[PDB]
Amino acid sequence: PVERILEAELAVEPKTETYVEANMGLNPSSPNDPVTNICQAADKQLFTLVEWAKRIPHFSELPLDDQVILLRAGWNELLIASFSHRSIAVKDGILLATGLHVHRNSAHSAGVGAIFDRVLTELVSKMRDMQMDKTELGCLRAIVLFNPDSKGLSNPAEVEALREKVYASLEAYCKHKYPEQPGRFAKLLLRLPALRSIGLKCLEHLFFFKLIGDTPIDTFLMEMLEAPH
Amino acid sequence: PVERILEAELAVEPKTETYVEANMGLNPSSPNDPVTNICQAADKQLFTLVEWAKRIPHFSELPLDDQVILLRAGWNELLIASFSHRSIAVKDGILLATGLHVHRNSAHSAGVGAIFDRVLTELVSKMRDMQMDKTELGCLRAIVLFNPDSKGLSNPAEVEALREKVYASLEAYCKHKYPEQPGRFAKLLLRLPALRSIGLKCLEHLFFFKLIGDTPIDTFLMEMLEAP
Amino acid sequence: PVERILEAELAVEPKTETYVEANMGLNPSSPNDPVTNICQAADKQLFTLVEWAKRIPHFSELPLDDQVILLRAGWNELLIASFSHRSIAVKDGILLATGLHVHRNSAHSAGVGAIFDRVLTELVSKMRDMQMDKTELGCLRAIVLFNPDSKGLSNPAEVEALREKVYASLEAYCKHKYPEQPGRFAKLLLRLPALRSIGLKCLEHLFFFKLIGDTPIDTFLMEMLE
Amino acid sequence: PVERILEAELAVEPKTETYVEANMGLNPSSPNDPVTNICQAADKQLFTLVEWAKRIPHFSELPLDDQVILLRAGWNELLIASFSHRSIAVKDGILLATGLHVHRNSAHSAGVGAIFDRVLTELVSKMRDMQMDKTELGCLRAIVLFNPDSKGLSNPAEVEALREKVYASLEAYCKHKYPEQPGRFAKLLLRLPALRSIGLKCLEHLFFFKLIGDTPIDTFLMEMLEAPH
Repeated sequence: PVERILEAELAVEPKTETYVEANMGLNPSSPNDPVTNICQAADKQLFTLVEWAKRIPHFSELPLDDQVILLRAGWNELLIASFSHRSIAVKDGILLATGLHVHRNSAHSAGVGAIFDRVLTELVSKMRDMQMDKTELGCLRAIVLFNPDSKGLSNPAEVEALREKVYASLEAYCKHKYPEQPGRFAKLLLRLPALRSIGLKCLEHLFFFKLIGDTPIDTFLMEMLEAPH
Repeated sequence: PVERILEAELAVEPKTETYVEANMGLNPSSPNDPVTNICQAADKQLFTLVEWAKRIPHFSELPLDDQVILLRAGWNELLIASFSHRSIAVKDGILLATGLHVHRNSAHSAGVGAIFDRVLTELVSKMRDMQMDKTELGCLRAIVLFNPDSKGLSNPAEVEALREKVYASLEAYCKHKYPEQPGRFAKLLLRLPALRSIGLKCLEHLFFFKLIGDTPIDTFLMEMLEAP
Repeated sequence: PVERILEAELAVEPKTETYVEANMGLNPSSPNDPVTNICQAADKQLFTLVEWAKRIPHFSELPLDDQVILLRAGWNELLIASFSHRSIAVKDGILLATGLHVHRNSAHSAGVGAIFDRVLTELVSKMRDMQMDKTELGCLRAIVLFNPDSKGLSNPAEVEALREKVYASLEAYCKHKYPEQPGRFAKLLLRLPALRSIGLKCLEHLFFFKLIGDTPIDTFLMEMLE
Repeated sequence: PVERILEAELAVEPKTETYVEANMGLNPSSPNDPVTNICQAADKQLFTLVEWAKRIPHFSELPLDDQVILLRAGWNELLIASFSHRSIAVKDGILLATGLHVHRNSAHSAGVGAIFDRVLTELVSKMRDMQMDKTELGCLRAIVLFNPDSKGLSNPAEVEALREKVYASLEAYCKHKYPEQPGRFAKLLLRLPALRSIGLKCLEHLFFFKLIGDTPIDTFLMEMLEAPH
């Protein structure tokens, strides 16, 4: 339950060295080729997401096609929830997995300032105000993952049952850990609608593409444009 | 107090005649004019909605500017939650205030079939299976109304405080009305994201406008350039 | 005849009373019911667009259903081309047909300032810098009305021909009235792409609805909540 | 030189070895990991797009930033215009590499049959019936590239002037090649609105991506899920 979901969060997402461009990236790879480079980044990021989902109790016991369904259904929300929580530490933009700080101005220059500000006000500041811990973020994500509304599921009910085991545990965790905050559980769950709407706006705006591709592309462009004809 | 909110939903709880007048045709307004009809409603729904919110404990105690900003940020989801709960008594269809019925066939023909089915499977069907009652519906809508993420409001904190009062009361209501089902509170709260996304999709794809159909457009459009 | 299109332009022109009847209430308005008032305004504006198209040469000679198609296909861009040209008189906002002047920051109302800014820079500001007259505007609108790409048309070629006649007149006019601007014609035509994209944005953000509705609605709401 | 435009257009058009080889499968890359194909094909496309733009008179004499801006603002319409013109060769379809490609069925099963209809109807067919040659096409793309409305440009009027030079030459070209068609010039310019809207629709619905299908997506995820837990 709770302890295995918090271990899932901690397992794939940290290492004081990774937040300094892992696999050497900071000192390796060195941005040069456009689309392939960014496609590799996305691949790396999604995979981390999968390794995490696989550590969620019972996720792997589900039919393979359902696991795929759930992943296509919640990947964007799962991602935004992770970097939003990670960002409570700063009051500017957002911190990425590599510990890199994406400042507010970068996103307004990229043309996604409005959606970026929603992330900041509706998720980051809200998470900061209630000091949402990793156990709690982990549970919300597991809840998002087990989305029984996903289309094509061979057995929505089983997914619904997995969802309830997680939230029944989130509530027990909260009441036991923060008894002085009787409405905390509801509060955590009530950040889900915001995540839902911001999630959709990020897709229509190609938010993730710009986040990992805009720089690599500008660099390649300015490089090729000034290069010898 | 929510039976003053449930009374707010009962002080407008679609009577009897209103349903037999449209679910038959024994209503005036002569169904000859289309524009006149669809607009009579909406204005009526907007009216009921405002009276509803005014009955919500503490709503009127917020600054005026904050009240309208809350009503216009939530009118869409508030309306959707209502006709979804009301359609529980129908299969693969939706019931509006006047007893007007719209079947999923119309939605698909009009191009908004996917969203219409999300309402049926993510909202209606779910409300049906857990037998969500009117009190709980009243609390979810009030929670929706007290949206602290709303842009431009002068005091998000005050709004989220009123929001907490409502969900805390709802939780109490669930624990005592349905003690045998410990996860009912969370379940109710977990329908909210569906409501959020369905709402955005309904706005994006002009849900309501499209349900009207195109023939009523071509009709008086042909009328303007085919006068006599 | 480029004048027959310029005449249809002035007749249906936003007149005077049409602006004083709405930007006032000189028409049993004073405003009471919100949504109904908004639909009436729409109906009103839509109708004038229909009176205009009928005065455009040959439009009424096209099969009824195709006419409807062309109308549904272009109403959005026709209204925008209209208020954008009319907005040339003002300095930082868009002047509507109902006489109502909607400013920038005031319009933005934390909702649709982005596409509102596009109308100013891409359309309004451009029409001013080149000072396109009503005749040129009228022709551009006829060209937009006669859109041969409209889905469903029974006879595209015929609409295409109607379109050609119009821009052939517009080109002639331009070379005659602005002899020093060889490229004025193409410059007029190169505004249509912007018109196209803005038209689509104005549909996903209910630009019109909000533009002629947030006031009646905020009024209503304020009385109700009192 | 309107030739420097057409020459720029001809020196970038796909050969006959990329149309034949891919047609039967005489090309490398070995279709086994169709994750590389789209990225590599993307890199290739972006590369040749820049080469082409640099060959457009006066483009490089523009500010670096403005050069980047215009390319980012138009790459989309620029690509659509090329394949649409390339599709004149295929019977009621779109061309990409492998022999005669996509037809309405694929587009239909992919859920983008309607925008496919627009592409054939508003671009391909129209280009065919009036026989738009490669010189007119090059000029159209250049006009598109020199988009004065692009956001961020340091000096819009400069770009507007470069656009005027291009269309003035296109008009001269039309007058000479088709004297009997006085309205040809206007006709060519009037295809731009279609390009504009079709371009937006292709972006918003990710036309090409969907055309490839969602089975490769399910497969690539499946691969992640089957990775050593």
